[PDB]
Order: sequence, then C-alpha cells, then structure tokens
Amino acid sequence: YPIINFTTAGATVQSYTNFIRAVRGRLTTGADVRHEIPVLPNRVGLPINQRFILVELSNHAELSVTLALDVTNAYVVGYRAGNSAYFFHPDNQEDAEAITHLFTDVQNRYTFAFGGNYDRLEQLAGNLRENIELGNGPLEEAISALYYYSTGGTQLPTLARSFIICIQMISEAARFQYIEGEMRTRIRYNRRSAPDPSVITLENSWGRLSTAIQESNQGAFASPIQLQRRNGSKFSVYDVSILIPIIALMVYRCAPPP
Repeated sequence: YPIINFTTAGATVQSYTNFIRAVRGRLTTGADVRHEIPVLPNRVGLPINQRFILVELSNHAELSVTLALDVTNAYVVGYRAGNSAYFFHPDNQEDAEAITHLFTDVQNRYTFAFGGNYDRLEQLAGNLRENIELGNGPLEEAISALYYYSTGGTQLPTLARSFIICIQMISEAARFQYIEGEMRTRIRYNRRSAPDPSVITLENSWGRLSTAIQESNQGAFASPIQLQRRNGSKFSVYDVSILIPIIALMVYRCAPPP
C-alpha cells in the first residue's frame, strides 16, 4: 500500500502543504470530478489492493507511527507502532476482513471495541474537539502518545485525544482545503489552538455536503446546508460554487448524472 511520510520535526507550511497534497493524490485517482471537486473512489467493487494508503508520522523525538487510511472515506482505520498495531472497531464484515490486509507482519495485532468516530473519541478523551488544541506541538505529542501506548506509557484518554488530533490534521485537512488552511496558519505561527466552529461544522457536514453536491441540479442544492463562521454565526450553502475553494474531496455518494 502507498506510503506518505510527514514529520512534525521542523515542519513548515510548505512541508505540510506538500504532505496533504500527496495524501490527496493517493486518496483519489482524479478520474471522478463533479463541479470541479474530486470524489474519492467508490467502495463498491474497489479491489482490496487499492483500499488503503499509509501515512507514516515521525516527530522530533525520533518516534514514528504509521496510520492506515481507507481511501473510500479517508478515515484512519488503525495504526502501527513498532511490533504492535491497533484498529478501530470494524463496522461491517467487509471492513473487518479488509483491515486484516494491513500491517500483515506486525507481531501483535489488536482491534479496539470502540470506533474512531468523534462522539466516541471525545467521550473517551474527556474533551470535545473544541477543547482539544491542534497544531504542530499537539501533533508531535500525539505521535509520542500513540507510540508508547503498547508499553503502558499512554492512558486511554490521552490516546483518544491523540487520535482526535491526528484525524483532524491529516484526514480532515485532506478533505477540506479550508481546514488544511487552518492548520497551515497554526504551523506558520507555531501556535496551538482548538478548532473554531467553522472547522467543527465542516467536519460534521462532510457527508451531507458530499451528497448535496452530487445530487444537486446543475450545482444547485434542493435544500440548503447550514455551516458556521469562525465566530459561530450561521450561514447557508445553496450551491456547489461557494464550496469549490473549501472542499477538496468528497465521499462517493452516487453516480454522476448525464
């Protein structure tokens, strides 16, 4: 499976940008595009040899971890740290069988009983996304946390918090240039900060947005979608046009019309 590398050690806006750009290139072929927005591969009939991509994260502490992302939704399905790999609770028999194709040579394999969805992770973390700082420092720390979990150096709440950081800085950034932009800002000024409502709402609305766009009539939504500004004020999206600079990838929702 394709591997993309990134390190928090000496990270810059440019190195982070190249990284996210590479992730997007491995996530989608670039064949399916709608109203200028790339669509991730349809999971139906997708060969298992093209189902995942690996993201190896390293940090200043010289510690590395490898996350496994599902190309059909950009989810982080699990990770390997040394001789141990951990997977989030599979959701269907298909996903359960699919992850056995990852890190096939790790000595110890484990499957968590919980999922990687935010509601769950925030619950185990004891903190909501809005109270979890993001940036290069948090990422660097998240990597170490993930690394020492198997040896008992990381408590579950910290592990969950770490997943929340990685998922947003990798998967969400890949999905939205607007969140990749938020992370670029954090790196550029070396400031760690929790995601504002604009980031939070985009993250929660990815599925709805992907579907609205794909089912739109020549780009116009049948029903508007409500997002939030940085100050938390509400604003409506009635067309795909306004999302072009915001969403970089969509989950496959339907076949494109003639």
